[PDB]
Amino acid sequence: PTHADSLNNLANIKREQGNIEEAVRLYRKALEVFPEFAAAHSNLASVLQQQGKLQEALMHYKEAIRISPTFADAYSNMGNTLKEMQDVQGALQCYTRAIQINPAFADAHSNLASIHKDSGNIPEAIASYRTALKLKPDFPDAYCNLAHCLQIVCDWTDYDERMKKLVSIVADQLEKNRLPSVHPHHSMLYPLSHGFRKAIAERHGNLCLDKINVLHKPPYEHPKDLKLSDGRLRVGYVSSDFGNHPTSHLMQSIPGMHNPDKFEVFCYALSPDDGTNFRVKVMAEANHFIDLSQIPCNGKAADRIHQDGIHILVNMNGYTKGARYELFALRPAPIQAMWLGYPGTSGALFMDYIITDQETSPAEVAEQYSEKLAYMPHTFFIGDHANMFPHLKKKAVIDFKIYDNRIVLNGIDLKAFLDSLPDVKIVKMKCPLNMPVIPMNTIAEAVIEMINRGQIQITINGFSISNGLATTQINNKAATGEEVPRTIIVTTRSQYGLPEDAIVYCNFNQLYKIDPSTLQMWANILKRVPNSVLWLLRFPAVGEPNIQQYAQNMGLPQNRIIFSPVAPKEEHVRRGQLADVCLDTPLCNGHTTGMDVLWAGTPMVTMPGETLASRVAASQLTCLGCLELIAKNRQEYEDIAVKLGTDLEYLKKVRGKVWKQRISSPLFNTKQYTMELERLYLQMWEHYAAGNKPDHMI
Ligand SMILES: CC(=O)N[C@@H]1[C@@H](O)[C@H](O)[C@@H](CO)S[C@@H]1OP(=O)(O)OP(=O)(O)OC[C@H]1O[C@@H](n2ccc(=O)[nH]c2=O)[C@H](O)[C@@H]1O
Repeated sequence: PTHADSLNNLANIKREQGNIEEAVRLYRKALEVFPEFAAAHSNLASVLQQQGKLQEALMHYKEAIRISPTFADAYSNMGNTLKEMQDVQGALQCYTRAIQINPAFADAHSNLASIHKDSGNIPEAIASYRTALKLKPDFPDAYCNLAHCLQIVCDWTDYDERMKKLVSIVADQLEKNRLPSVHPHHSMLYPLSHGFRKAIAERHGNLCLDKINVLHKPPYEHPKDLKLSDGRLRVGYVSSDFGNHPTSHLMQSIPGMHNPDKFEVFCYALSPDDGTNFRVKVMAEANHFIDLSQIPCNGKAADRIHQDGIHILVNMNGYTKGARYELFALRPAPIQAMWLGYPGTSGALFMDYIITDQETSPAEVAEQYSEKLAYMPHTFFIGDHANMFPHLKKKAVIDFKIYDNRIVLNGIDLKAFLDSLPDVKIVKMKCPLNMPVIPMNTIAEAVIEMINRGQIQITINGFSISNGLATTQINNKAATGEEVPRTIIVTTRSQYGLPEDAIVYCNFNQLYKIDPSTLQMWANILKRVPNSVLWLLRFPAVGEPNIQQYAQNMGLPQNRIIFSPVAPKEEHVRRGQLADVCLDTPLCNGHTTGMDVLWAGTPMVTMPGETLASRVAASQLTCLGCLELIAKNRQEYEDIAVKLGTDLEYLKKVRGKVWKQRISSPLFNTKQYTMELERLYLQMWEHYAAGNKPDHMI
């Protein structure tokens, strides 16, 4: 039992050090010496859980509890194991049982909070995180996870203090080689240094290198020419997001546009098949598609990649839901690049390049990243909008009393419907081509009637005319962006309770991207522009009273902020046509959301910051060729925004420019983007065929 205790204690330190294999052997020696050692079973279980041996872990947790039925820590850790196996009901039964045994057990309250948050119950997660912090006031994980909950709902109580405390917690954990409590993915939201953001990511890279050392992989041997591959670069795209995920909504066309004379495309899915057209398309069009979700061991999965012969392995996840950086730590290919999925540095030495651009990541901030900058010539950002929403390439309007954004029609067959109608007026557009106007006739009245009654659709002259609010009832695959709508769709400001006679500023991001500064700039803009409203989403809904209160306190009258629900994907893109201007979030820009609003022809005002995440919208707008929409400070952001809301001719000009340039510019041109990505990939390959080290590409 004390032979046993020293084996157990050594093992605990071996684990803390990251010598996971060593820790396992010692816990087993501990149980060899002393079978009924509840703590040794529970500790062996925790390290088996870390290794992904979830059924073996569960078995040792239950042993721990059989030996000691009041071992609340075993139940708490078992609960985390069941949560990783997706058994949320089992996870709750264990957490709640741990809190029933010891109501003062802070870790259990924190684990429970975390499952409330994941379930979309932010108010209970907040309550449980605060219980945890009441029981254990020095609890970085609970404090930082709580700061993230409060961010999500725009709770800004003691914001400046909270911000200082996050920084000092991270400093303190960085000192003492502890895994920081701020997740790499959240680190852009807080006033940390670039070293702190890089340092946070560096340490999640480190923890992958520890997990794979149990496997004992010899360094893989990497092809040094294209002889085995018939003169083709073998490019492997690794993603958890091949399915209905933003990433697929950006890049699903890229695999099948690769030049097969020079490239051979491998898609490695880390997720199982969700049944969506997004997965179907990438499986159909990639030269090779591999479901690594069927190959859970990372050793055998990185093997599966080395025997494909990959030259460039592309990491589209970053520290996200379902990433397997273990695959990239084992370096199964000679060039490993960060692309598109994660808006930050991996902080890992085992990633060579980050595919970015000069506006997103200027050279002066190259040490903000662990990777070498690999510049795309325009933006690194891409969108599949031209393929997913071609019905938004053109629009028509109904003249209710001429506005481009009160009552809007969009459809593949819109030209044929318009031509069925008597007296349609064409307005030549103020672009650097034309907008059909339907006058207020019997036809026009029938459409507005269908909107007012909440009616799903009508028929005019044989054409299907759909209510834009009812797309999931007419064609659920059109609502998700999986199919192109086959009816003419009607979109109106009345459907969203927006004013027919005022400027609509929009921002369709999750609310966490808003901070006190940003909402103060927005309130400033609304006060300068009487009439005007700010159009936000219930993302989530429990964020709305906070926003509305802090805006009431900034002297902004009631009824100047209008909230809409989160919509299906194509409604969200289509309904951006109803806004005048999009006010981008400077803390963390719209990324996918920025592409969505530009596709609708809606100008976006942005203020690029330090972080990659704060500069993506300014990169999109530079590629689009709209430099007048990029602000160098907050006064300029407000002045640009107020000008677009008052100078109506300037508004018409700027909108006309976005409308034309979404087609003319490279921003939405997936073929051009794939060709530039191919040039940049052959540069990466040359530089290493000639046996040089990764370096900056400009
Ligand atoms: C910080 C951050 O996560 N940045 C990421 C990028 O850097 C990555 O490159 C992107 C993919 O790899 S994801 C991401 O881009 P973001 O702008 O942050 O969007 P986010 O991740 O919150 O998703 C909102 C979605 O809801 C859809 N959306 C939105 C509103 C609505 O009503 N309906 C709807 O379908 C939108 O169309 C979106 O598809």
